[PDB]
Amino acid sequence: AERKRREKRLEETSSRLEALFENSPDMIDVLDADGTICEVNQRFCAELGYDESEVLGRSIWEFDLMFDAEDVQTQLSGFSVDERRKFEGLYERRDGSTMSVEVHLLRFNLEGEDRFLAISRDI
Amino acid sequence: SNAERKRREKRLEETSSRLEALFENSPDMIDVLDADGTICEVNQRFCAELGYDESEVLGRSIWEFDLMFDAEDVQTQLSGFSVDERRKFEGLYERRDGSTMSVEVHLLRFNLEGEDRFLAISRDI
Ligand SMILES: O=Cc1c[nH]c2ccccc12
Ligand SMILES: O=Cc1c[nH]c2ccccc12
Ligand SMILES: [Mg+2]
Ligand SMILES: [Mg+2]
Repeated sequence: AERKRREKRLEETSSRLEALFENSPDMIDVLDADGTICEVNQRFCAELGYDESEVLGRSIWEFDLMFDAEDVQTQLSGFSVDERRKFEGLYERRDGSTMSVEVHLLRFNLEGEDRFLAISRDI
Repeated sequence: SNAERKRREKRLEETSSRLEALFENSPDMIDVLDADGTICEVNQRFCAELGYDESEVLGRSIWEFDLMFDAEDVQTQLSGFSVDERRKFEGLYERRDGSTMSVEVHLLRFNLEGEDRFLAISRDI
């Protein structure tokens, strides 16, 4: 009974947090220090017309026409832990159309790891 | 196997913990409202940016914090949303210390674990 209780409440908590992330009205992605996409919400995928399998594990410069690989390296490297910055990006959708966004980017520590949390909003 | 079960529970726990941290660490403020404008949940960013403890915010109405909307303005705003509708609009939060913060709110009406809720992401402008 204690086991099943713990499991059931853990599911309920997780489910609510998952809905809050996936349904956020803004696009959300998480990067490692290499610019690799570690996580993305469904809002990010839907706005760009990609399946999450076409986004996770890929590099963020593949999606932002305003930044190449070096540009992204330079951007990420300058952040202090807990620093936030806002800047313009230009995402390329799966169909080749584009989306002008303002990205609000945070360097933070996630599960012991150096990560970046990006919230993108259509301009 | 008990050992296999424990590994499954651990994976579920880590996932929940990860999603928790994404919510709390969001660089933008997050609040969840019911259809009456009552604040049901807030992330740490919301509390920190406005200078309030969570206990000073939960259960209050959003018009108590946004200087650009009275109770009637909030009621009218929320009642116009269809389920899954999103809108962006300007607000002006009043911090605990009386300073103000101009924001653009991106607001969503959606079904959250069976409940009629609004999810608001506020960006400092
Ligand atoms: O993380 C999302 C993102 C979109 N454009 C850039 C550019 C540089 C770093 C991160 C990002
Ligand atoms: O939910 C946050 C928020 C801030 N200003 C307003 C105004 C009307 C509805 C919701 C909100
Ligand atoms: Mg995912
Ligand atoms: Mg009015």
